[PDB]
Amino acid sequence: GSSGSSGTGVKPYGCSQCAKTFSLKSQLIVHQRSHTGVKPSGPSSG
Ligand SMILES: [Zn+2]
Repeated sequence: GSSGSSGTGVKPYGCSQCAKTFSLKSQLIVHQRSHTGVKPSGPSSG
């Protein structure tokens, strides 16, 4: 089996793009700078 839904608790600093949260703002402020910029392979003649 797998444990879960055991007691509520939602950190104040959480990311929307993903389901990853953090306790320290510094961690988020920096993390947020991950869902932007570098893009995955796309155009061949680009
Ligand atoms: Zn994120």
